[PDB]
Amino acid sequence: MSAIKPDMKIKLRMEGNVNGHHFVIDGDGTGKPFEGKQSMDLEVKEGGPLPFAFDILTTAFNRVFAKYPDNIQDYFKQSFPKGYSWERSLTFEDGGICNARNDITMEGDTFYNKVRFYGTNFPANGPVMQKKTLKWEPSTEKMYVRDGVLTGDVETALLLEGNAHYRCDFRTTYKAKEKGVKLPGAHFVDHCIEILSHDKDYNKVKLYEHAVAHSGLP
Repeated sequence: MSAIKPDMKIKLRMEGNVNGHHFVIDGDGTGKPFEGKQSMDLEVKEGGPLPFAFDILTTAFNRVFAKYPDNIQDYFKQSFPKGYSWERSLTFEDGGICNARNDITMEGDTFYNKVRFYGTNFPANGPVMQKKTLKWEPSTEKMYVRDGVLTGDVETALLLEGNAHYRCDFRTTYKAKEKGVKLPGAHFVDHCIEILSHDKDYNKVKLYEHAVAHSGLP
């Protein structure tokens, strides 16, 4: 039936640079692709303690972990075993900009993730470089096709200390490695990403995400 098992492993390395600060971060986790649920342990291996809010990274740490109903084409599960890639722009309300990419493959029971994350133009006094973020709010990703490429848009925000939000707009493009994987119709994916636990300087983080695809109806 499926290259994708009900329980899968996740292995990840991210390398990147934010405002000139270099880092390498590993991840090891598990998830339930058909339930839309994943968790992982992250550990900063180089560049810790990170001089910027860990939260900006967390959506870069795989839409295979989204619960798809039968009446929406599941591009991500159909991309396996060969896998798929994504590229994402993040634009923050104070001029901070990030570009991230993940190349996702599958070896047996495990998704492998080659993640890159680059950010620049964050103000030194802003909540990212001052580490004032608390969490991402739950969000809805709008999926559609633009110029033949599956595209997801998110308009979201980070909650900050002090009853304030910090707006970010995401655009992600998604591409199957196999030629011929059919594009889906437009739809939504509801997301909620959470840091479940952390150590003092976020050198160790446990991250969870729940995602469900839907058409806007009950």
